[PDB]
Amino acid sequence: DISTLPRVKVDLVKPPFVHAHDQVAKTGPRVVEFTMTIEEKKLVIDREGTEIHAMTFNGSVPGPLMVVHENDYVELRLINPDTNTLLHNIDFHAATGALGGGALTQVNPGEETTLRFKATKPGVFVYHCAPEGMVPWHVTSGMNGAIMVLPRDGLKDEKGQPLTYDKIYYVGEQDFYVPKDEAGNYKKYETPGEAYEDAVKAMRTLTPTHIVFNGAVGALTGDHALTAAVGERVLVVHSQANRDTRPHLIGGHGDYVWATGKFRNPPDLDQETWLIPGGTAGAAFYTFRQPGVYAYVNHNLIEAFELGAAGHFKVTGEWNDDLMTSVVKPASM
Amino acid sequence: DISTLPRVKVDLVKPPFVHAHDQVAKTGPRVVEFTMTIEEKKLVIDREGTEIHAMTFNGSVPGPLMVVHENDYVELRLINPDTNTLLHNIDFHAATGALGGGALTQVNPGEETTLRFKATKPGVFVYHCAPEGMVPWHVTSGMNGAIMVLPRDGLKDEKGQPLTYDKIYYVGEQDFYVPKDEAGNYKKYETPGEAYEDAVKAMRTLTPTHIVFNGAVGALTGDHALTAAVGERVLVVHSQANRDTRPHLIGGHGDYVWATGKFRNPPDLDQETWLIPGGTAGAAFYTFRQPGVYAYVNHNLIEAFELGAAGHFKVTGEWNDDLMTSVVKPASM
Amino acid sequence: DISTLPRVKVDLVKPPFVHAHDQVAKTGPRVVEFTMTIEEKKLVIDREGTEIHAMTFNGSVPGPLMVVHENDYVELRLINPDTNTLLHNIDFHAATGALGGGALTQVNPGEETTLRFKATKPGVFVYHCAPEGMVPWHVTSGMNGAIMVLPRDGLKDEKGQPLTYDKIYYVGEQDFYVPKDEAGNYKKYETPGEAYEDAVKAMRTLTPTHIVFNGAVGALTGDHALTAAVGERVLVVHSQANRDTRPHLIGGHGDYVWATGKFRNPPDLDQETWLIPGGTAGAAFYTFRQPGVYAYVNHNLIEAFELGAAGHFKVTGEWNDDLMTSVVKPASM
Ligand SMILES: O=N[O-]
Ligand SMILES: O=N[O-]
Ligand SMILES: O=N[O-]
Ligand SMILES: [Cu+2]
Ligand SMILES: [Cu+2]
Ligand SMILES: [Cu+2]
Ligand SMILES: [Cu+2]
Ligand SMILES: [Cu+2]
Ligand SMILES: [Cu+2]
Repeated sequence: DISTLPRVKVDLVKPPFVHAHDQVAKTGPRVVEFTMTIEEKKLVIDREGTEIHAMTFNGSVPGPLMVVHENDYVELRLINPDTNTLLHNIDFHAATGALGGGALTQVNPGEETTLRFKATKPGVFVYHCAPEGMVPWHVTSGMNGAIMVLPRDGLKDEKGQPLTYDKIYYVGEQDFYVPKDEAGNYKKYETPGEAYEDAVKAMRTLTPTHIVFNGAVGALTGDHALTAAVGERVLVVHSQANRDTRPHLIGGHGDYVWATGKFRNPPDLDQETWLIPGGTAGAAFYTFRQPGVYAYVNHNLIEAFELGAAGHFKVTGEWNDDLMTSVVKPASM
Repeated sequence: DISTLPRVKVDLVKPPFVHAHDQVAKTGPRVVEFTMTIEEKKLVIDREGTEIHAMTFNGSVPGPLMVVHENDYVELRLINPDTNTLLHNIDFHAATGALGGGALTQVNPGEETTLRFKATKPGVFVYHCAPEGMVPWHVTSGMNGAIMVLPRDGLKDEKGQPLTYDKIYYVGEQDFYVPKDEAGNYKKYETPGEAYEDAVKAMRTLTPTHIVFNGAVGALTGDHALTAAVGERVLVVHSQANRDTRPHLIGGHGDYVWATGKFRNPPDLDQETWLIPGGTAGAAFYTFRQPGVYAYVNHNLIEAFELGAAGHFKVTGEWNDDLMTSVVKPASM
Repeated sequence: DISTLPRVKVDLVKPPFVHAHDQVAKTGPRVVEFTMTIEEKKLVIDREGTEIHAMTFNGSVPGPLMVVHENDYVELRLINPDTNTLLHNIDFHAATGALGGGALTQVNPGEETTLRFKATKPGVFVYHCAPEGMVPWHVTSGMNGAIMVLPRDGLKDEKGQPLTYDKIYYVGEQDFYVPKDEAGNYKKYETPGEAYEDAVKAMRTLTPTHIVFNGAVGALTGDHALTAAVGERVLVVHSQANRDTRPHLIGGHGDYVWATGKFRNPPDLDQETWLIPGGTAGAAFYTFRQPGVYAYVNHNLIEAFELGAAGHFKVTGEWNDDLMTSVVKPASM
């Protein structure tokens, strides 16, 4: 009887950070309450100043990472303020029935809804908006995020021993399809209805104009670089709601990787690069062994370094010359 | 001595249905006899009325699913009627030697051939036409299907316990490359030889114009939606002979998935989405838990909802409010 | 203390051949010394005579396969002769720290450097040039190879029993992006700086003009076809530093496949086709069972047979009619 269960209210945080949680469940099953407010907003996505009309959960691209345990109930209050112009909904890949919730959560501007589902399968999962007839337009406008459903006894390695992270980040990767004119310059639009046919035409090229982490070129760099210390265990959750990606930590590895995100399966070990299919979340566990700057990319390097799918880690600590050293520094002889 | 084995004649059915078979082999090894007749035919592939010259096994795109057991012999009589114009052949990814049979099955119009091979490896496998010098043109004209080679003791889970399906469907996914003029409209052609250079040019874009299930936009919808009941175990075999896909059951999961189709490997559990590489068949097992309409898609949602890679299930039964419920229906407050 | 270890000098060979090594380590850990000389050179990559300015390690596309054992130290002397025009460096996906070595190996023309790293994880791994701000341009000019790090006790199957190859080949697959004019013809350039913006524009299409094995259309065919005998065990290492591929042995299988290349994981069995993500090396083990010609392809068949990603094996020995036979040869009746 769900009314006899504890309720716990979660207050979400902006990606790539993740709201506080316990790896190992410290209670029995709970109804875990979340609220998200849909926000249609202009976003500048590149260094050139290209501005799109983003469709967001909670103001961000991606939407925030939600975290529960297996056989908790997720109860989401989804708000679509009357400041928005479009109908929206939500499909959880973690959920069972009604198109993952999309059939039950259609909210016009000025409406709200509350959906509850049981998180019966452990893993990281995509969630995304999916309004009938307009699904890829919403998703590729940034209206997607992820949910992690931890096993109640936390993560385990390929032999059944615990894997405990010290830090977790969520990297949402977004393919955008900004319409172009015949000369190649990005077009802009005065209403969503006036944009729609050209959005469809741009999507049908299957060629993104931009592929970004955390909503913009360079978002996870500089003052917003990811951080870690030597010897810290870091879980990077990575989602792509629409298109394949191939994550890679430049200078590191995925020590344990669930490339298709589902924790009942043993992880793949020692990965250089892995394939997260479009429509999937994956998760990589790494223990840092060297300080300095790392890049974290989609290893189609064009997608990374020309189209935006690249972020950085700044790692503190001592350098290990046993693991790597310059024997003879670059010089002319 | 193969002449001392039983022979069994199979009569194929049109996808997405699958001819009758036993999961667990009820006989010893057999020579399993199949006949397919090649048919070149016009097909309308979209809602707009776009008509292509399809190249088919047995009249359908995809070709029918053939089913045998491990260490049976497949004996295929391949007929190319003199009503056809082209040379064709067949390559089984399940077979060993002679380019999978393609070197031994070259049939001009008005010829036939009979190939026999031993099905030594269990799995779902692509079969496709592959005439030297014209391979992607035949494949991307729809001239491909799949063959399932069941283990003699049926399917097993990741712990070695039986998995038995109640229903099986075969979803063939086809990338088409309909040539376009400079303005973007589809071109048509008076002979295959007059089409060939423009077919090659369209293919070399690597950008399909259409990506469809069972030969056409909307083929697995309406009166041809897939069906199941709550609690039924369903195996969906999915092939893509030329290009990657990423299947997803909207509202469900792949409870057990052989993403690259080979049953000696333990399945992946609880998948949201999985990657079937171009040139591969995969298979997903699911137990339905909720009634209603599901969509089954390639989760590049552009490929799904703009280019055609989407079908539906209609599922009967009782709704489980424990698994999902609307707590507060969409309303303004 | 690394100075107390044996040093062993390796003399590399041109792909697809692989320098001599022991599967099972016949010594303790060693410092394994390699030297590579960077060569910028013109290469003709297709049958039409299309000439690009390639950027190579040791004169070849791909660069040579390096082979060590787990917990050996790789010591690479990288030479950039003053006959070259560009700055280059090297990133090993096998290494830990400093962007895989790229931060420590920046060599202008007329410089050299020596990098040492510990090969702490067993697998096949990409190595590639990666100069800050110019990474995909160098990689997609051919400046990439692979390194195999064998377990000290050699390869093992999914049950822990030895897998020993008789022969090994390295197939480097290269996506090129030759700039095109408005009419579709390839452009040429008088200096690297004059080429750069058009190289970036061509890359941003995400549509390769050519996809080749061993540096050119048809490179692994004819007098340079791969060879084997019936009953020989063959390991094919396959890399793709920038873009996904889907290898397939036409007429065979991958009996044991590490699709993402890391030997601590059990291999996938009986694969028809597998996905090697861009930025990864994979490895397939097969025992040949039939003589004759095989094709080895990227099973996007357009990429294979139109864009160049296809090679051949010539296999000697006796034909097995139990495994495959023509029962009735193609004829009219
Ligand atoms: O290894 N850096 O792509
Ligand atoms: O979850 N529907 O793409
Ligand atoms: O099976 N040949 O693509
Ligand atoms: Cu929306
Ligand atoms: Cu979805
Ligand atoms: Cu054909
Ligand atoms: Cu094939
Ligand atoms: Cu370089
Ligand atoms: Cu790299």
